[PDB]
Amino acid sequence: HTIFSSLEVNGVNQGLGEGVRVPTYNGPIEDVTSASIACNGSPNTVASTSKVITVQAGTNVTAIWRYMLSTTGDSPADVMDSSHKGPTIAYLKKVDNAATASGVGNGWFKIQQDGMDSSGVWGTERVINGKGRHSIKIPECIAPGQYLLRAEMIALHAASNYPGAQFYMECAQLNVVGGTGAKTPSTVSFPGAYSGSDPGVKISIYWPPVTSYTVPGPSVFTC
Ligand SMILES: *[C@@H]1O[C@H](CO)[C@@H](O[C@@H]2O[C@H](CO)[C@@H](O)[C@H](O)[C@H]2NC(C)=O)[C@H](O)[C@H]1NC(C)=O
Ligand SMILES: [Cu+2]
Repeated sequence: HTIFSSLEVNGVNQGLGEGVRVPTYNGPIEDVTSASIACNGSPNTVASTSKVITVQAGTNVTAIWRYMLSTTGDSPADVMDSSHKGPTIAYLKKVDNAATASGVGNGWFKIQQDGMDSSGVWGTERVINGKGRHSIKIPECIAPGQYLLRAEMIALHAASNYPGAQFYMECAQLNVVGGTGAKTPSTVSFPGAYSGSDPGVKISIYWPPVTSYTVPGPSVFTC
């Protein structure tokens, strides 16, 4: 249970819910086929925002994850429970209007992923125990204009069977400036990318203990 409530650019945070469609409840979407898998949604309620953050291509943004919108601290308990072990992912979608685009369907291409490392530490354990910071790279070769950043952190403490995995995600509104458009990513669709039978969704992380993890979705897009 957590929420990506605020995003940081030029080293400064843009504010709670400013440029980020946030849910009022920190509940996960468990039906990968449901339209809410893209940018959250029913049975949760997501608020709208009319702020499009101006980011210059090539630079990092950092998604701040928080146990609740009213959360004020940054301790491991203020981000998410320690049991919520799993990967952390980020996508981008080219839209005409980041302030109103739904974000459901084709157009998503992966840009960051942090699953299990050689030591066996999950990406969530670093966001939780790293003050909720989820650093993400904005490529330089994509085209400039409006975009939708979909940060995500999945928990697998009960994904032994499907339904079981817990998908937490919130989408941010961006305006990429300076992109050289020197490459066109091969995009996927949300819903459609994840499947209940994928090795990353359906998985028993304790019986037996896992050592290699397969982050769902496509490969990372690199210029
Ligand atoms: C910008 O974001 C990228 C990822 O989008 C960060 O790169 C990761 O950094 C961690 C921490 O050292 C490494 O463990 C990963 O291997 C890196 N992945 C990639 C693909 O580079 C990068 O550190 C961020 N930089 C800033 C300044 O925020
Ligand atoms: Cu939870």
